[PDB]
Amino acid sequence: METGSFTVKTERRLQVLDVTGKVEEWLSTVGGVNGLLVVYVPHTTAAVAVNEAEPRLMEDIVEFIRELTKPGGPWKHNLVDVNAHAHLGNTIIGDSRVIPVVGGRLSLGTWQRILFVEMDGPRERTVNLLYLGE
Amino acid sequence: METGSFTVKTERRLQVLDVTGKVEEWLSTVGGVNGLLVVYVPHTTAAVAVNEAEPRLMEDIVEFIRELTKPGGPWKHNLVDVNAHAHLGNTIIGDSRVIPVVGGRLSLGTWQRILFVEMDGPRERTVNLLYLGE
Amino acid sequence: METGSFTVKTERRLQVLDVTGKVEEWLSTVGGVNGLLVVYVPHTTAAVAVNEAEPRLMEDIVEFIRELTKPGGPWKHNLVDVNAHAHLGNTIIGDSRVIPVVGGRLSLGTWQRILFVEMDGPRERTVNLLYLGE
Repeated sequence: METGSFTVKTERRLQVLDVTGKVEEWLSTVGGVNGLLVVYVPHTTAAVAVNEAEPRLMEDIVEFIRELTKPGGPWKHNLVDVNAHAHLGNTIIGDSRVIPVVGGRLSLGTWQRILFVEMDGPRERTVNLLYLGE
Repeated sequence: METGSFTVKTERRLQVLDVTGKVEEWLSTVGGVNGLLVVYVPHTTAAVAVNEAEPRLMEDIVEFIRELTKPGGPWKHNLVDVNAHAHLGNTIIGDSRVIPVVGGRLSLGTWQRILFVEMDGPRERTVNLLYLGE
Repeated sequence: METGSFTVKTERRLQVLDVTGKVEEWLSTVGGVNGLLVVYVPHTTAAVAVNEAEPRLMEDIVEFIRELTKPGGPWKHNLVDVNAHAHLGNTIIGDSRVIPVVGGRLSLGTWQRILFVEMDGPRERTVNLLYLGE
């Protein structure tokens, strides 16, 4: 298997970023033909999702997250830190995605993209990558 | 590895369908004994989950989704299209699931089933399948 | 591949438990160096997530879940059983996680931990484990 990573500099507290490009980069630096790619982040207050990188939708995702997780809301973790909402967002969005690579083609749908979801920015974040296959 | 897919015709805007049968089908057409199966959909407005295929629960799942994602709600993606809620549902449900295959047995729990979650139907949808192992 | 499991005795209806220790245990009983570990639960009313095992945060996670899934709320599954909320929580948290093992190191972030999320306790639950690699 092959293994790699790249950084993602986020600019806002909540922000969705399309990192598909960097993933494919690494992936071609590996030249995998048939196998699985695992995209994952080692952060508990950031997540990764797969969906459409349409600007307005990306705004909606942040607002959707803000609504459900309540940044600054009545969370007991507030006694300890101020990012409770980010941890909560991470738990129902997820921190890793498995993506098949078939015949050299990263198996994403026509409108699917790899989105880094920052919930405690601005920070210099990391995305780790693992390729398992031929 | 082996690779396959099947279509799923959805009938309603929001609908949960049990597609366990078709997955096992393909899986036996492959005869995998020990390995991993990846069930994933290339759609950004549909998802896949694993849970109980009880009729009333399946209704509840749609209502749960409707409540959190607000179809037709105040989403900026509305300027572009009318399925913002579906994209949102997809992000916290997920578009792929990894399921171990051990000793020829698809490793699902007694009450676990593979559910296709349509949020922008009626459409002719696709489920892709990947088997990696011996 | 290697395969294993361990039980998790939950004490409350909703409860988050850090089971990282037991996973690493098994993992060393296997001595994997490079590969993937799949942590998954065969339950439809329990889930697994990866995040920080801070006590107050863990309380917040349960309250967050309680808020979104409404235990005892107006769910049609209520005609059949009383755990509708748990099924709902399971669908947007997930029942399996893939974790890379690189150079003998379980690839979790500094503050990431494997959390069992019980939503229909108290019960004697199971976590299944699969290691695929060298």
